[PDB]
Amino acid sequence: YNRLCIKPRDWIDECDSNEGGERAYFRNGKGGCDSFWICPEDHTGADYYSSYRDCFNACI
Repeated sequence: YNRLCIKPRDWIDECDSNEGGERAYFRNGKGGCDSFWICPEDHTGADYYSSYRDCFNACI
């Protein structure tokens, strides 16, 4: 399940701006992209969408 575009893991989506890592952009089967913050914690490489518009155009 779940393409790169879709993160299976709520991964502490609360390390907010400055309180956290980069913003990263994903897209669940609701009807929009959802950006989260990575935190320094899940330094998973994060080969993810950087630009909002990429997540949006790629997956919407």
